Amino acid sequence: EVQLLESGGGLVQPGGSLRLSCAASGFTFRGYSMAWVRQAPGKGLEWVSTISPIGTYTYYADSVKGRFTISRDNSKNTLYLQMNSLRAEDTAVYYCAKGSYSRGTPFDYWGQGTLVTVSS
Amino acid sequence: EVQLLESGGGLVQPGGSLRLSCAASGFTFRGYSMAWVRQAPGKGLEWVSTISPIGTYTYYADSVKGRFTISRDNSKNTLYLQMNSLRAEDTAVYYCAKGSYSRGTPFDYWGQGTLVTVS
Repeated sequence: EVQLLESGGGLVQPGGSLRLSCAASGFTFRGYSMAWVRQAPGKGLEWVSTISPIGTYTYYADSVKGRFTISRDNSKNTLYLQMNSLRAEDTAVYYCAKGSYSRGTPFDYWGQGTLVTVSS
Repeated sequence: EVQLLESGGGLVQPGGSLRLSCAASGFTFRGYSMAWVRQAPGKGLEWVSTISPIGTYTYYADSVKGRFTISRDNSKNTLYLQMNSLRAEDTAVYYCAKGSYSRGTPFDYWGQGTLVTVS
């Protein structure tokens, strides 16, 4: 019943822009921190950004500061990642992540992934 | 250098049992928590269970607590998931995932997945 539905990936040249979206079902956004993580080809998962439940606080990996913006719309149950000044090294599958209050993990649900290709 | 390979998936009758395993390479296995996550048809990834480095602590999603048991054998770099009383809701690709101590990533690698269908 819990679902995180991603969209927005695509193919761009360096300097391009994309907006990822993550629509949620089966829980209400307001209660939870949300995050974006990404897996670059042949690498391990890397954290991108986290946003607090009401959006008061946002956090960014050093590699995306000033270029990416996380935001959320709690009445829409949707999480966003605005990606500007895209770099080849941003090429990755991007996942949204639902914050959790369980002691077994700080995030207990992830989207299905959307591919971001920055090339040429 | 991290690599994870799940085994044991298959077709299971409703109410049946199945044991999955996960073999790991490229890291000191006993140094990390490990987890199972699963992807049902049409959905994203759902956290299933976590086990601590030596197995002292285990944690479960509410919908599998009790009928699932996570365990590990650190000398063989292997993680296990015993699944009992399986139901249609459990149909999914099951992945094992390596824990991480890095900011914002509780897990940093996960495996190829093994498919379990309950019907």
